[PDB]
Amino acid sequence: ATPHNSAQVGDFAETVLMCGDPLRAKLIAETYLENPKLVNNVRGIQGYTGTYKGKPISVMGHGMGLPSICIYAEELYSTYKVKTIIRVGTCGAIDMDIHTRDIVIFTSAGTNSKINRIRFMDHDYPATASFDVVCALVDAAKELNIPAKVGKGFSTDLFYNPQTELAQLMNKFHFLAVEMESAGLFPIADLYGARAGCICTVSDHILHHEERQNSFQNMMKIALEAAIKL
Amino acid sequence: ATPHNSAQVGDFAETVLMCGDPLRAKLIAETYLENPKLVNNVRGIQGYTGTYKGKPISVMGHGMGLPSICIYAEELYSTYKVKTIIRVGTCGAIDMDIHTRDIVIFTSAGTNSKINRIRFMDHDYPATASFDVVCALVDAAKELNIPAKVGKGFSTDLFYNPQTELAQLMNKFHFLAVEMESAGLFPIADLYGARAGCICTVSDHILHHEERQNSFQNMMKIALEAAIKL
Amino acid sequence: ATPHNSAQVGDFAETVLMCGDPLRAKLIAETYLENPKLVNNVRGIQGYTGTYKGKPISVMGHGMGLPSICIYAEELYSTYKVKTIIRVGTCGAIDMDIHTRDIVIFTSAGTNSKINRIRFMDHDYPATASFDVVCALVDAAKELNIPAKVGKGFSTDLFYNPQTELAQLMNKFHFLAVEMESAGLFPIADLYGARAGCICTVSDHILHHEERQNSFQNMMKIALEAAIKL
Amino acid sequence: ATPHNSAQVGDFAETVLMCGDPLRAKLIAETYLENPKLVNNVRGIQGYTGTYKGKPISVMGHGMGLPSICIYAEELYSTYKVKTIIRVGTCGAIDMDIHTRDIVIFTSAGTNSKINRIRFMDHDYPATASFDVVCALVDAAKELNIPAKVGKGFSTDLFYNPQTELAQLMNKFHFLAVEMESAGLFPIADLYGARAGCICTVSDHILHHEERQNSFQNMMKIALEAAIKL
Amino acid sequence: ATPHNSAQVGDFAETVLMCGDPLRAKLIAETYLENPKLVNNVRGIQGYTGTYKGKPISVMGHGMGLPSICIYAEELYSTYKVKTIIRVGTCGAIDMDIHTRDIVIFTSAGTNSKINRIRFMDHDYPATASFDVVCALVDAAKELNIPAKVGKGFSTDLFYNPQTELAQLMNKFHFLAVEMESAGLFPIADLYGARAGCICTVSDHILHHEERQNSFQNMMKIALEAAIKL
Amino acid sequence: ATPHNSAQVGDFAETVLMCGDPLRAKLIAETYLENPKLVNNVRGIQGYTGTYKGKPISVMGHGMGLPSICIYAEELYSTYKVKTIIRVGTCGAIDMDIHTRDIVIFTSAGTNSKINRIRFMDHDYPATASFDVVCALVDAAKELNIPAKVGKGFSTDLFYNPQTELAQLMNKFHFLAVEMESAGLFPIADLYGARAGCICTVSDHILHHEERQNSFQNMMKIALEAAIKL
Ligand SMILES: O=c1[nH]cnc2c1ncn2[C@@H]1O[C@H](CO)[C@@H](O)[C@H]1O
Ligand SMILES: O=c1[nH]cnc2c1ncn2[C@@H]1O[C@H](CO)[C@@H](O)[C@H]1O
Ligand SMILES: O=c1[nH]cnc2c1ncn2[C@@H]1O[C@H](CO)[C@@H](O)[C@H]1O
Ligand SMILES: O=c1[nH]cnc2c1ncn2[C@@H]1O[C@H](CO)[C@@H](O)[C@H]1O
Ligand SMILES: O=c1[nH]cnc2c1ncn2[C@@H]1O[C@H](CO)[C@@H](O)[C@H]1O
Ligand SMILES: O=c1[nH]cnc2c1ncn2[C@@H]1O[C@H](CO)[C@@H](O)[C@H]1O
Repeated sequence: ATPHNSAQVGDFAETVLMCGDPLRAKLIAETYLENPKLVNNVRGIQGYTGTYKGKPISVMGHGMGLPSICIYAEELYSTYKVKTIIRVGTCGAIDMDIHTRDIVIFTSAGTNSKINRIRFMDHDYPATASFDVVCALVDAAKELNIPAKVGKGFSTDLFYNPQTELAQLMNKFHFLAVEMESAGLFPIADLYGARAGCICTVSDHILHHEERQNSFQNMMKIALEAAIKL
Repeated sequence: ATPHNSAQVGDFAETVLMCGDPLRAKLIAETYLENPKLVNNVRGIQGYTGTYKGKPISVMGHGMGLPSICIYAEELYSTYKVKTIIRVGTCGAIDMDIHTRDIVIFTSAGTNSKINRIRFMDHDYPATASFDVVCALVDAAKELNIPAKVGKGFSTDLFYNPQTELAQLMNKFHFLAVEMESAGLFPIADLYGARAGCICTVSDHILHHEERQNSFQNMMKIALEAAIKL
Repeated sequence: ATPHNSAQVGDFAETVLMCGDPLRAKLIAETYLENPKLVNNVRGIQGYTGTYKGKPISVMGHGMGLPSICIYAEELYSTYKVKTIIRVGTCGAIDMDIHTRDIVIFTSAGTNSKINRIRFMDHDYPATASFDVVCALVDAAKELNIPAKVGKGFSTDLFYNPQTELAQLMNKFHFLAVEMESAGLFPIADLYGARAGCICTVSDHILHHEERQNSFQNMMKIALEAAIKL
Repeated sequence: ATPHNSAQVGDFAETVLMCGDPLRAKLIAETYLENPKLVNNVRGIQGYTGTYKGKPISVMGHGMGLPSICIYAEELYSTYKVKTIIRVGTCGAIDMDIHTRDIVIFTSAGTNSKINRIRFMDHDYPATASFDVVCALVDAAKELNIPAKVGKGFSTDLFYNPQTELAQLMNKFHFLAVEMESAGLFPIADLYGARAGCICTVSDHILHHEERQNSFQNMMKIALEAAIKL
Repeated sequence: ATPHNSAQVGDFAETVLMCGDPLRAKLIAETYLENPKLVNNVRGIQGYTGTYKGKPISVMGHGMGLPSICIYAEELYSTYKVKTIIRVGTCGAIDMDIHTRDIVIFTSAGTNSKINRIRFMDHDYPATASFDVVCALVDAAKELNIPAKVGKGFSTDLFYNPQTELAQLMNKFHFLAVEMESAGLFPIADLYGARAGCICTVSDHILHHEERQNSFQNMMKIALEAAIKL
Repeated sequence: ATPHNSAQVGDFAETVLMCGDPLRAKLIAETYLENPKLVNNVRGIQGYTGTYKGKPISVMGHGMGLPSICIYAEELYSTYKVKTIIRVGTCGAIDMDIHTRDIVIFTSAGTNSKINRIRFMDHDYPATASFDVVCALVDAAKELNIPAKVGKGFSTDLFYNPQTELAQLMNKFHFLAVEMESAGLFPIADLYGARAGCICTVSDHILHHEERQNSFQNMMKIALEAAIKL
């Protein structure tokens, strides 16, 4: 159907969970989905579709970086008529009050990428998670009674950031953590009148290096339950 | 105490409602507050402090534009130890599905200003409303059962915008409305570990010109009730 | 007539003096004008019209910041057919040779705002005061024999500037003082084929904190006399 | 060893061929390498090491987009002491004289990404392929007598580019094709005093949609032979 | 003494007239100066020093473009202790009310160059002509009773400008003419606490192609007389 | 024919050597060309045309800075139908491994100028030397067996660069040397489907100040021989 997806319209559920690691997407499909069927493996992206509590749901990788997830997200909303994309993954803690293993729900994401400036006439576009998705994630967290931090994330184009002062600047402004996709995903959902959200588990702290399964499984529960609520 | 505020630490409540029009702030103080006392009138800004349902609450103008509200907000959090600032005002509808008189609660705000780039090492800072404030405003709206749209706002530096194509671009990305302060306010609250939010009543539509009291009074109810919840 | 002015075409003189503080504009009208009539008080802006030495002259506030004065200036030239706007106000000294209470006449103004880049295809627009106005102000100063410094001003978007190194940079380039409107005003006058100028009294020094009436009254004399010459 | 590579120093040859598609990297290892051993499969990246004509050589995926290849390239030069990285892949023709199936050797690559501006004090960094690698690729092409076009490439952050006019602009300046990694790879090699190059096979034309194996196999021959020459 | 000047401190007068064409500088020295002595001809720049009405005065070329004049101006103020530099040359009319042969005195100059952003922390630096020099030029013009237009100039980096819409934009904002040095010269004078100005004769109109000696000779009279007044 | 060239179509050879110093261009014409005829001296640019080993070849100055060479290069390709321009000149060493008197052949050039961003929709244009010219220069160097370094150059707009940290940054990225024209020349050749290259002799080192004829004569041999090969 597309240069990066061999599936056809209807193969994907209207709600899709995505993570950078394709092997993690495969694990998620085998671990949490019932009757998961591989619907797309172009570039080994591991796109699956099955059901959770009877409802259709797909999971697929999106690679690392805004350019990568921008390709997959745009194709899913445009061609496969997907309605909701929830990003599930790992991130690096920034704020001194955030620690490894904490679960973070992004309200929005800042970025050092030029993509949003390109689509927004060189102005400041606030990559904001869909309010419905943020709410579904927070309610899911409250119902499961799993502690989760809600706030700003930062999508970097440079995992190995040359600008070492940025880290402290983000701590002063209280950005919760860093990942590499949210800022790209959110605006695309807006353009297609669709929805997007993101929830991550802190795998380490960037201002000081600091069981990882429990945290990840708890994050998956929140995302899966929230997907149902949506 | 400051170049723009004659009041002293303690004269302002920890929660302050602000609007551009100083006369509107005076009206609000006389209409909704009990025992409102003028605590600051430097530059005729009309800063008052009284009580709503027994709780301390201040109201004051903030002028028009990011530079203006940036001065007032920073002084309130820094010098007067204010904790929460809720922006109450009017705005211009952008999205074709938004109409005059609708009430909009901003999740975040984009901008064509350079202020956030200056404070964020020339990167994209997502001016995001504090999640607690957004929630308090939405719950207040739900409890009062007053229809309100939640989404992106845009803080322009140019009321009379030379870039006429921006309007349609914002409609495609579904920005709800335009005002001139939010994008400046939100990051300042972050820096001071405090909170900020914004709720506005659409006074007109920019893509086509289209009782205004009811809408405004309903907005005030939401802001006042939300202030109590915070 | 406009969203920020209730007056009608003809209520304003062709020459208007403006200052940020609306109460200062009211004081000026009561102190220096004869038969001052309030012609606009939307948002408590205090717009008056009277006569000085028999000639029609209006005074009104313009709020703080480029966005604010940009709204008022554009409406005055476009709708009220105003020809000359002279900004009268206070400013913060930058240059080490400039001291508190000195009077400064701006030849032009730099800025950290993005407004001029937006209107000038992202290039460098030199916000320049109208040569006629600069001359009228300098001649008025020479005739009244009141010492005044002539040179570059800087219109900041951030009263509380995070970039602390900018201050010394401006001292090296000899910017005289800092305010928050000139850079926005000047280009608008150009666009409407009209005129604009600015004169300020230093209220303090930003590189080191350092009767204020005499200085202000002397500045008013220069502006008023220059208004007549124009 | 690294967050994206489980291999240890010495597992990778000093020369590594990389392509976006991990499955293509696996195919390449099984098709052109002798005794290929999987040395890294974190995130299913398919990193292999074997020999070509007796010489050690590794092949691995790098995902799509500058951020992705930037992570892998930096780790390979820094941690695994790799000396040469040759990017092998597909691209979209821009120039009207370039057609589908043509083989292109990049001298350099332009980009709409902000990464190089971030590492080069906001100036223009010319992402240039290492002259030794360009020469090795061209000589390999000449020796194998396989027609190949040499010139500028463009690394986009947006596969689906909103700026539709850019395509014709690039045709006027004669950019040969578009991909999504080169501009990021080249500067990293420079920083580590190492080498990088890129060769691609045109899979389609962006200005007009237009056996694909022969072209790909011919490209692999050029890259493999050039790797030996280096 | 410098990489571009063989003269020594004292060989240049404190006031120097400069034009792009070195042959024009030689002509000027032979035509208007008494006892002109060649003090610098590195790169055939034709730097001379003589006297006008008994006062020491030097004339020299400065090449075309901001980078070129930036080298010469900085060396003159820094090494040769020059105090005043008056740029004398030709320019292309922009404003519809300006015609070929008109004489223009620049109050300031805009630019599409990045030089001033580099020296001014990426903000808007208003390249402003020294008020003393502007005044001396205007008074000289008034005393000689030679009509001259005073206003904004534009220093382009592109004689052949790809951005064809800029011309009309500058007409709307009333830029008088275009040249290629002023915007670079003015800030340098500021940095050295020295002075600079510019006066040009329109050689053609860019919005429509339209004796040239009289105009040039009249311009020289104004510059020479103004040099004496300074 | 043009505002900067009095010659007519056909007066210039299809291959032109250019250097900043017009006197150097005259020397080159008298020293290496047979029957050199002055074909253009507007602004004393010293444009000559003669023959080298029987083949037509022109030499002319281009002033200092991108704006200057941009004027001359564009006119030569557009009006005089020139096909190849080889820049011959001096430069300042950056890389610690490069020393005074070394000969450098630019593969490409970075810049702090805004010119390429203006012509390339504000993106990163890689000012790349034509591969044919780079090859001709390197082969000429190999045949004459004259040691020459091949790599990145940097075209600065500021000979006297305020950003003192840039020098070390360029050393880390291994830019070979600094000049002031290449980045402007290369893109123009691309636009006209023509060719351009650059070769320079290091006259000094910018990170530490460090017979100059031999080096220059060797550079001329390489350029002249390469011109024949093209
Ligand atoms: O600290 C981090 N910086 C950037 N990305 C991170 C970080 N931690 C986890 N990720 C996530 O995993 C990949 C990078 O390894 C990216 O896809 C990002 O989403
Ligand atoms: O359409 C609009 N554009 C910009 N600001 C608006 C608009 N409508 C209401 N406001 C609000 O009132 C002032 C401008 O008149 C600004 O303070 C803004 O917050
Ligand atoms: O130091 C200063 N920085 C910025 N603005 C100043 C300063 N001093 C006086 N003003 C003027 O008063 C308001 C700010 O308080 C602004 O309106 C500005 O014009
Ligand atoms: O036309 C194209 N635009 C961008 N990238 C392309 C194109 N053709 C091939 N690729 C390559 O494959 C991925 C995108 O599908 C990117 O990794 C890019 O390198
Ligand atoms: O129309 C013009 N655009 C740019 N520069 C001009 C123009 N007219 C005269 N000059 C002047 O002469 C050189 C360019 O030929 C530049 O030095 C500029 O100062
Ligand atoms: O170190 C240098 N920086 C900039 N340009 C240089 C340098 N060395 C030689 N040139 C060359 O000569 C002129 C500057 O004097 C410029 O034309 C440049 O090409």
